[PDB]
Amino acid sequence: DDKAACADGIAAVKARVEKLAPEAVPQKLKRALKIAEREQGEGEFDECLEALDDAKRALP
Amino acid sequence: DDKAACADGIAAVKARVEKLAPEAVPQKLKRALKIAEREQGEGEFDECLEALDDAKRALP
Ligand SMILES: [La+3]
Repeated sequence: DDKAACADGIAAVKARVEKLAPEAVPQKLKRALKIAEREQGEGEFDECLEALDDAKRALP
Repeated sequence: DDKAACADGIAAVKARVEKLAPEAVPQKLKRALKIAEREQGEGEFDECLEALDDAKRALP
């Protein structure tokens, strides 16, 4: 289910970032996380999944 | 261009509604117009076009 994968995917990325130094978290990673959350909040769970890919591609 | 069609499509729907009595404009027509404008504002011009179809399907 896209809704389940979106909620789990957001959790997974946040779990990975919480292990980074807060001053080392790139701005484009935050921005992709917030776009995923926006699309989640709009019920476009497929677009949330696409923004999570950009968030993952932005992890150090 | 989806961006051009989205901006023109919003204009066309508003032009058609401005000829309705304001108390006769259905709520789901306003709601579809605002979703199209939201998606336009997000740069998702293809989704704006899809919401315009729902707006057109909601005209009396
Ligand atoms: La959206």
